[PDB]
Amino acid sequence: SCELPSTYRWTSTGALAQPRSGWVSLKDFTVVPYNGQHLVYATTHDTGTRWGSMNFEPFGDWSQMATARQNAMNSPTVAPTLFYFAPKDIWVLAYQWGGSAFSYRTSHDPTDPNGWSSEQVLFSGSIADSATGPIDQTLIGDDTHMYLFFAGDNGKIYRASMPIGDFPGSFGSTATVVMSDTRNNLFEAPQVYKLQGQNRYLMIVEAIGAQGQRYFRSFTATSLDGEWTPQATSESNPFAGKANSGATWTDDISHGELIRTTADQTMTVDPCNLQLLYQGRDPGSGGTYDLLPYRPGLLTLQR
Ligand SMILES: O[C@@H]1[C@@H](O)[C@H](O[C@@H]2CO[C@@H](O[C@@H]3CO[C@@H](O[C@@H]4CO[C@@H](O)[C@H](O)[C@H]4O)[C@H](O)[C@H]3O)[C@H](O)[C@H]2O)OC[C@H]1O
Ligand SMILES: [Ca+2]
Ligand SMILES: [K+]
Repeated sequence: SCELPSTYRWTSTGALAQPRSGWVSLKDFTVVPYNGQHLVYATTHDTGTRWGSMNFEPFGDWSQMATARQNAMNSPTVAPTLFYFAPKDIWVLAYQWGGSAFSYRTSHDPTDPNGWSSEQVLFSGSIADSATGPIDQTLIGDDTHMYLFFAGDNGKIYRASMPIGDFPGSFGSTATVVMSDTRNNLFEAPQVYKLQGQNRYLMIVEAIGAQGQRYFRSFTATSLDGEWTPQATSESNPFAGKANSGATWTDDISHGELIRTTADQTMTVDPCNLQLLYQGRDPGSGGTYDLLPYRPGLLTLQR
């Protein structure tokens, strides 16, 4: 195995796909391996006010993301988390802005954008001092428990848990704060992973830098119910950001996901081959947040 570096150095692609006509952005990627291909769901925004979601047809290599058919979902699953819940042999798509704080649906065929079950409650809690409410869930399981982590655009990261045999189901209405900082330092888009070959878990969180540029900070833990330790936690020393991305097509390195070695709920990633599918936007872009022209990019860690 390969230890996480204390200084990350990446190289980047440019934008890997453009939104199909009618959408201004592709955002908040979730991605699994599927039958030897990449299966990606994403948030969309249209040219008016509508948040939506989509998947890409499975594609074999990252050059094929640009040509993969983009399939709209009839019922949106904004800021989605996709995984295979192996203990009950069912796929799960979790998301926000349905009927409760967080929702999920299930399927046996995650390539079908419109093949998901009816909406179920994932979380029904509220949080304090948040303009948005709970946002950007991520889920991960260990041997005995499933965990829900989320943010609130408020400087806090929250955790709920349930015995793994009780999942899929609702985590209830309460959560535990596991980290807090100034609003901009722990802002949104948390993602939690288990590192292959190591007794260690990795959390990355999106932050807002001094001039508004998005970047990620990282933290580690040795158990998912334990405490989190800063691993790379500033704009000049980030997990991934303009300081170290190798990207100039974007300054932002924002809401996305690490490439995983498995689709299942363990969220396992290979520390020897870390890659981040992120959302970025042209540095000249501006105006109202919801219309910003985000697109996917991929970072590959140098070792
Ligand atoms: O009922 C649902 C609505 O609540 C939901 O509203 C969206 C809620 O999320 C909003 O996106 C948040 C908003 O702002 C971004 O952060 C700002 C970035 O610029 C900074 O200068 C500023 O300080 C920050 O606050 C944050 O990144 C983003 O996640 C979105 O604007 C609302 O449209 O819409 C769906 C309904 O079903
Ligand atoms: Ca996410
Ligand atoms: K967002």
